[PDB]
Amino acid sequence: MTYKLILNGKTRKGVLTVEAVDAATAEKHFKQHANDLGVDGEWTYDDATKTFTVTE
Ligand SMILES: [Cl-]
Ligand SMILES: [Cl-]
Ligand SMILES: [Zn+2]
Ligand SMILES: [Zn+2]
Repeated sequence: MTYKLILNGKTRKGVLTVEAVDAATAEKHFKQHANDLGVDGEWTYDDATKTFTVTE
């Protein structure tokens, strides 16, 4: 499935997507991105849109 990431960092914002066999695979992918970009925050998921948000 294709999953989305909304970046709501204090300094750094965007929307990334990733196709992954399951949500856990996509989400580990997306956490790696927030980590490497220097965005650390609270995470929440919206099942109906397959969209994670990270809010710093
Ligand atoms: Cl797919
Ligand atoms: Cl990506
Ligand atoms: Zn897929
Ligand atoms: Zn990626």
